[PDB]
Amino acid sequence: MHVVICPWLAFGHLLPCLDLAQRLASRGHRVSFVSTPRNISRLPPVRPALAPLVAFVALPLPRVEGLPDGAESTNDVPHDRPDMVELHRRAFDGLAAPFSEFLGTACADWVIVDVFHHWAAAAALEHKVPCAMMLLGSAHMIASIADRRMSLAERFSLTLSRSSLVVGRSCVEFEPETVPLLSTLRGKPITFLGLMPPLHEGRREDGEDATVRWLDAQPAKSVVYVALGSEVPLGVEKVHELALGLELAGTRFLWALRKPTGVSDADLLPAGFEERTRGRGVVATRWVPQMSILAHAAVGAFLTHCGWNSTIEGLMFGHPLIMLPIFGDQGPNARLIEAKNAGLQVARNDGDGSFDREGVAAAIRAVAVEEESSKVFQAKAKKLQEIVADMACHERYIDGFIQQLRS
Ligand SMILES: C=C1C[C@@]23CC[C@H]4[C@@](C)(CCC[C@@]4(C)C(=O)O[C@@H]4O[C@H](CO)[C@@H](O)[C@H](O)[C@H]4O)[C@@H]2CC[C@]1(O[C@@H]1O[C@H](CO[C@@H]2O[C@H](CO)[C@@H](O)[C@H](O)[C@H]2O)[C@@H](O)[C@H](O)[C@H]1O[C@@H]1O[C@H](CO)[C@@H](O)[C@H](O)[C@H]1O)C3
Ligand SMILES: O=c1ccn([C@@H]2O[C@H](COP(=O)(O)OP(=O)(O)O)[C@@H](O)[C@H]2O)c(=O)[nH]1
Repeated sequence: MHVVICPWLAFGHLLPCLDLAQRLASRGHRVSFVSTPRNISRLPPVRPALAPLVAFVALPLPRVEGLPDGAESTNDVPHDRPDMVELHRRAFDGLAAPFSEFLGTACADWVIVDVFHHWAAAAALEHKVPCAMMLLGSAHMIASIADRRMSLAERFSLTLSRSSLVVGRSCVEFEPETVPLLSTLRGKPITFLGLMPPLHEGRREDGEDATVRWLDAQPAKSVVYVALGSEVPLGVEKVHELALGLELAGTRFLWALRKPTGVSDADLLPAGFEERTRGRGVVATRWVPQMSILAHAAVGAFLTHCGWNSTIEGLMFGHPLIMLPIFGDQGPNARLIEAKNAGLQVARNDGDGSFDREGVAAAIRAVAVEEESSKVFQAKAKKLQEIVADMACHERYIDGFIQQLRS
């Protein structure tokens, strides 16, 4: 088959879509990976053996006054500048005509579109190509969308209405409580393509990255890795509470931190924090090799925002989770793993959802420091790792997904 894949302009979408493209090409399918040029330029390289089977189709983002040239992804357009989020949405929707032109002559068997691709779904209908909508999260999250407790909701609803199939990233082995209960979303069949845990070969990072050389100098399971994915906002006041919570709990840490918009370098972290913690902690204000870090012997707990990629990556390497969900599917993901006893959420105010250094330190202590509770979280995370890291199981689910596309 020729499968056209259209990821949302966000690294939590681009990365698993690139892995799915290579899983399809590995089984002898042709893939057109449709995105914007700077986003494509920032992706890990395709395996040389698959080079002719994964075609990158670069559609330039239209120019929108006030949207920087090159600001193509949610990693570039900050959530703390909602006016720019809106300009990026307008630019994204401007891809409609170039995409429809491409699809007309593509000889596509399937279009697989992401959560806001209402125009790509419209093009699939126009060109009589079946359309699958990606909702590459947990079964628990898909259940939440079915029973929740243009606007974003309208963009999603319209994309779903024009699709024939909804694609989740889980399996009955991981969510036996939920997967058997799900049949349809807006009357469209739900299919699960497994957890699709990533591969080092697919995420080609540097094993000589400064963060990995620092981890090399720390003893086994001694380091709390801290990362909140590629896009969620965390304002400077919240950065300081997270910093001081890490300091007070006293563990070694490696922290991949994105800067809030318009915050000075001198203001980013608490006064003297970097000096006081220099001996036990590293803050990297750049993209880090997360797969190399989570695969590293020095990492024990993972302080995660519970993005679905990070949840799967943490558990595939048997890390218990210290969970700080920010938006979207992160709350449901955090509650799902808490219910599996493999991590604990940082306390949040029942009112404004705020956290402080005491809540951060208490969660770190419970998961990573206190002998008895940390031992149990570690054992429970290892039980989940048995399911998450079963690569043969998740490859069988990809085969099943391809059979669904045929049927
Ligand atoms: C009904 C809904 C289900 C929902 C679940 C999460 C989901 C959706 C966003 C669809 C795409 C996948 C996914 C997993 C996601 O987070 O992707 C993720 O979506 C992100 C964008 O959110 C992307 O960037 C990521 O790449 C992507 O993975 C999905 C659709 C909209 C959602 O609800 C809407 O959440 C907005 C959040 O905004 C977000 O709020 C954040 C603060 O919390 C801001 O930082 C952020 O800029 C803003 O977009 C909020 O501002 C609106 O008020 C609210 O809509 C209102 O909901 C009410 C209750 O259901 C209704 O009664 C109202 O009629 C309805 O208008 C949220
Ligand atoms: O410094 C970073 C930050 C993130 N990631 C990767 O970016 C993805 C983040 O996706 P997730 O669903 O966890 O969160 P999102 O960014 O969508 O909020 C994961 O595959 C991470 O491995 C990375 O490699 N380095």
